[PDB]
Formats: sequence, C-alpha cells, structure tokens
Amino acid sequence: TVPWFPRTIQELDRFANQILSYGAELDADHPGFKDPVYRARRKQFADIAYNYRHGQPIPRVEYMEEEKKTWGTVFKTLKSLYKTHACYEYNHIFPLLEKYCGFHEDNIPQLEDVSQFLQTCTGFRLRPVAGLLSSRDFLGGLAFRVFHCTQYIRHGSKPMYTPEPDICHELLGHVPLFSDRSFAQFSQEIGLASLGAPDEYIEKLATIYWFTVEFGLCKQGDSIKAYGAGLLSSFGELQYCLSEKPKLLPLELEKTAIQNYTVTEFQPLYYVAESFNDAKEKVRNFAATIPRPFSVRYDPYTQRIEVL
Amino acid sequence: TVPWFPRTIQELDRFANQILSYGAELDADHPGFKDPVYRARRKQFADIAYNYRHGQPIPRVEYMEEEKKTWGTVFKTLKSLYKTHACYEYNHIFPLLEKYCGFHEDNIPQLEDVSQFLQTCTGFRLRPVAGLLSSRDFLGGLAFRVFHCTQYIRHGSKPMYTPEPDICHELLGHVPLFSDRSFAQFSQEIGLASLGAPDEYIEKLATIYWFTVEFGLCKQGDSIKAYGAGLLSSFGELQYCLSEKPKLLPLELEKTAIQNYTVTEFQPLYYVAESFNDAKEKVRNFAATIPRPFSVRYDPYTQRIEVL
Ligand SMILES: C[C@H](O)[C@H](O)[C@H]1CNc2nc(N)[nH]c(=O)c2N1
Ligand SMILES: C[C@H](O)[C@H](O)[C@H]1CNc2nc(N)[nH]c(=O)c2N1
Ligand SMILES: CCCC[C@H](N)C(=O)O
Ligand SMILES: CCCC[C@H](N)C(=O)O
Ligand SMILES: [Fe+2]
Ligand SMILES: [Fe+2]
Repeated sequence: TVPWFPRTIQELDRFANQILSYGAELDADHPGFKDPVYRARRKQFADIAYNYRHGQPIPRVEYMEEEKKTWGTVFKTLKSLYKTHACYEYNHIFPLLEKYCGFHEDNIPQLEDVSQFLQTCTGFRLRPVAGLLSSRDFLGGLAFRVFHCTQYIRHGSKPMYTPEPDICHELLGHVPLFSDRSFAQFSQEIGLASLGAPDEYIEKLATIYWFTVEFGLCKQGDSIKAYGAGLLSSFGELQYCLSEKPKLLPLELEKTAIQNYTVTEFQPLYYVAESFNDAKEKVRNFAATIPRPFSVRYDPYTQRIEVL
Repeated sequence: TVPWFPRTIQELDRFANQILSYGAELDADHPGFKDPVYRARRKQFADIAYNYRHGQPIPRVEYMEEEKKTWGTVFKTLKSLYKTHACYEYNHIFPLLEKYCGFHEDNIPQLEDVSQFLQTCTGFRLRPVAGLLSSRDFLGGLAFRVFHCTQYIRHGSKPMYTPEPDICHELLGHVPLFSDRSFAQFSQEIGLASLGAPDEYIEKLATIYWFTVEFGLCKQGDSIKAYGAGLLSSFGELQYCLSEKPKLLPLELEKTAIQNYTVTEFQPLYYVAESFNDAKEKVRNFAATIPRPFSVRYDPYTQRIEVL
C-alpha cells in the first residue's frame, strides 16, 4: 500500500516536528552535545521551529558571542578553501550570496532574509526545523521547493566538523546550489519522485543523495572539486576529501546506492563524478525509475500535488 | 521596434497608475459621474490604488450605506438571473465563492480576501487600480496571473448597468472564471502572447476579448447562455442579451475581430460560440498567431518573464 505524503505546502507541517539525529549524543569525540548550555540553546531554537507554521515569517534570532565566533571561524576558513577546493558552480554563486544575502564572516544570516533571497532566485523557501528530519520528509519537502533548514549552530569546541546539519551546513552547504535554477529544478524533481514511494527506494535514493549532493566529488577539467554540501560546510572534511587519505571511486549508482557510509566521522570513501552535470543527470535518471502505482504533478500556482 | 513590457511582477507597478475611461463623464444617460459625492468617493479609492505597491496586502475599506444597497440590489437580482441566463461553468463556481469567499447580498467582499481565495484556486491575485487600464496593460497583467481590479462601486442611481468596470463587474463578472483552473490558464496564455506585441495585434485581441470574455454568448445544449463578464455583472444587459432585441451571429474571429462595438450602451450585436470551450480554443489559437521577433516563457517560481 502507498504511504501518506503531503499534497499541499500546508501539509508539510504535519511532520515538521519529527526530529532525529545521527546518534552522537554519547560520542566521546563530540562532547559538545553533553554541554548543558549548548542543550539549552538547542531547546530555544527547537521551540521556535515547533511553534512555526506554514507561510509565517521566520523569527529573527540574536546569537551569542560564542556562536558568532564559530560562524566567523567556519566562514573565513571555508571561504579561503573554496578558492581551490570548491566546484566552479559553487564559487560562481557564493559571491552573489555575499553581496545580496549578507553572507559575511561578521554576520550570521537570518533565515527570513535567506528565504526571501532564495525565493527570488528559484522560488525555494526555508522552513525552520528543530533538527535532522527523516530522508522521506526532507526529500518530500523538496517537491514543493521547500528546504527544511536548521537555525542553531555547531558547538564552538569543534567548528571544523559536526555530524548534525547545523546552520553552517544548511547555509554554506545547501543554500548556494538551491539558488541555482538548474540545481533547484533538479532538487524538486527527485523530491517529486520520492512522494509516497516504498521505503526501500527512499533509503536507496537517500544513499545516492548522500554520495552526491552531500559528499560528492567531481572532475573539473583535469582536477577534482567538491560539490557535496557536507564537504562545503566542514573545513575539516573539505581538506581531507581532496587529500591522500580517503579512497576514491568512479560514480556508479548500482554500487554507490548499496555502498555503506558514516554519519559521525569523515567519509572513508568518496565517489567522483565525470562532472557536476553528469552527477545531476545520473541521480535524476535513477529517481525516475522509482516505481509507484501513480504519477505526480506539481502545480506551482496553487502549490498542490496532482495524483495521476 | 518592440514596445516595453514588464518582465517581473514588481514591474507591473510601472503602469498601475495609468487610468482611462470609456468617456461617459458627459453622458446625459450616465449622470452618476457628475455627482460630486460620487467623485469624492472615486478619489478615495484611487488614492489607495495609487499608494499600493506589489506584494502589499490590499487595504480593507468601509463602504457607505448607498454603496452597500447597490451591491445587494445588483447581487440579489443577478443571482436570480444566473439560474436561467448564466453558462454551466459559471453557475457551478458561484456557489463556492458564496461559501468560501463571502459572496453575499449583505456583504461586499474585501479584495484582500478575494485575492487570497483566488490564489489558492489558481494562483491568480488581485492588484487594486484606480480604474480602467489600457488593454495592453490589463492583458499584460494576465501573463503573471494578476488581475488589476477596481475597488469602487457604480452609482446607486443605475445599478442595472454602468460603462465602467466597477467592483460589481470585477467580482461578479471576472473573479468567478478566474477561479477556474482551465480559464485561468487560458487567461495567462493570451496575456503571455500580448507582451510586447505590436498595437495593431493588441487592439485586435482586445476586440476579440470584448466579444468573448466580456460580452460573449455560447450554446449549451439547445439553449444559449451568457459567459461574458460584462453581461454577468449587468442585470440590465443580462436580460437583454437573451431577448429578441439584440442581433446574434456565429462566432467567427475574422469577422468578430474587425467588428465594431459600444462601450457606453448595451451591445447591439453578440457573437454566439458553439460552446464555452470552443470560444476559449478559438481565442487561444488566434493569440498564438500574434507575430513578434521573440518568444516568451514565464517562470512561476520566480514570477519572471524569459525572453527567447
Ligand atoms: C535526504 C538526505 O537524508 C539529507 O541528508 C537530509 C536529511 N534530513 C535533513 N534535515 C534537516 N533539517 N536538514 C538537512 O539538511 C537534512 N538533510
Ligand atoms: C482587455 C480588455 O480591454 C478588458 O476590457 C480590460 C480593460 N481594462 C480593464 N481595467 C481594469 N481596471 N479592470 C478590467 O476589468 C479591465 N478590462
Ligand atoms: C549531513 C550534515 C553534515 C555536516 C558536516 N559534517 C559539517 O560539519 O558541516
Ligand atoms: C467593461 C465593463 C462592463 C460593465 C457592465 N456594463 C456592467 O454594468 O457591469
Ligand atoms: Fe545536508
Ligand atoms: Fe471586464
């Protein structure tokens, strides 16, 4: 039987409060989670996301000094690395975010402003959430060009890497490409294909998504660049992904989709795509093979799903 | 050379304040215009439209007793006539407007609520204007699914008919069909085809629009119904259009487009379409023949026109 899936933008609110994690709360390598002050902050951001409702303007927040320092450190360090580590597409968009969206080392962008910016770029919009959502829900959101974005920031003790999708990851890793017309359309396409699909196909898509959109590498001329949002938000893993430590393999969905991966440490293996465009094509083609007893059509004027 | 045309929703504001009229200010048959109290009211509604800007919420207004009585008289009388005079499509939608949009004889709908309603139905939205806009501008608006709507009401001395497109005409005549998916798409299509087109094609389209969308009649089974917004808002002309007085001719664009028409009195002649659907098809086909040194594509996610 077919699982329930949202058919309207307002319906996405149904699962908005269903949060998960990568299970690092007890990780001795990630002590930031045990920090009572840190937890108290997460609680504050969670409440905002819990009381939020579709359409509403995203509440502006006043970050603490620690959080501001973390952002600046992450920002300035990554900006330096992007010059030689990030793919062409990313580097061409980043300047625009800095000039028209307030992306600076001494300023944490407010989600409301980023959402307004994305809307004018590609119609994508932000939806604040307490934390990590399931792959089915997150992907479902993409169908309506909605990016469920966190608002809290990683613990200041380890800005180089965090397992969780904090604001740094959402803004520096995902937002840039969501502002691109082609990538935006690509994102919505796979999201549309996931609606009401069997979980065995959802998890498979999630794995493919992980090895491409999240931690993917691609050839650019005779060099290798990073385009995965998880690499682009971690100055620690960004250095590593192009070093001699990790293992590299050609991107092949049949193998990639069944490949194992870590969610609390640097990836031991990465898949290299012939090009950033070939990656999108490959993932798009697989998404179209996801079987289901029906077809879907999205009407942007009413923002509703049509089941055919 | 190609005339300027809006490429974004915000750009529509450029001509928003350019108002016209059907030149009845000196008509001895329409003395309501000379009424100083009436003029003072028009001035009030005009200022609201003049200070309005894209995106902004449409200001709510408090109508006077006279205006409320006029609406009730127009509403109750037309509702009675629709049962036997209005096309099937219209009568099927009207009930919904009454139940979900506040269309009642003892209540003049606020444009903000109507706009919100239309948006959920087909994505169409209202844009308050001081009065009659040129055909080029009005049609241009349709390209972005924007209906420039008046907010003032006809003079209470003659509720049966008015040359101007008052709120009664906008709400009772146009809104109903704009809430229909198929008609909405039809409207946007012709609007898209008008952008930057030579005026000789614009005026020709306007004439066709006048004899169909505004004062068109269509066969429904073995009977004849009215679907034109101008007939549906005038209980005076609604009675007349199906009487023995007017002259009827089969809808034929080649002749219709070059046919003369009045803008201050009941139409002496009407064109009958084989069906409400055939009318849409005919007008859509003609619109597609409008020549121009370029093609246009509308992106609903960014609400911008793409010149190809
Ligand atoms: C689809 C894939 O699982 C991806 O990693 C999703 C999972 N859930 C998420 N949840 C939130 N709030 N933010 C994200 O960026 C993601 N990433
Ligand atoms: C396109 C055709 O000219 C049509 O009659 C337009 C003209 N201008 C208009 N202007 C306003 N404000 N409202 C209308 O309904 C119309 N109708
Ligand atoms: C899926 C979230 C990945 C987050 C990434 N490890 C970072 O530190 O930004
Ligand atoms: C084009 C406006 C037509 C208005 C119509 N004559 C009416 O009285 O409602
Ligand atoms: Fe991510
Ligand atoms: Fe009209």
